[PDB]
Amino acid sequence: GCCSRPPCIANNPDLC
Repeated sequence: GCCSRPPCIANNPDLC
């Protein structure tokens, strides 16, 4: 998925 916000702020491909 794609998170512009936490907790996807870490080194996770979901951080788009």
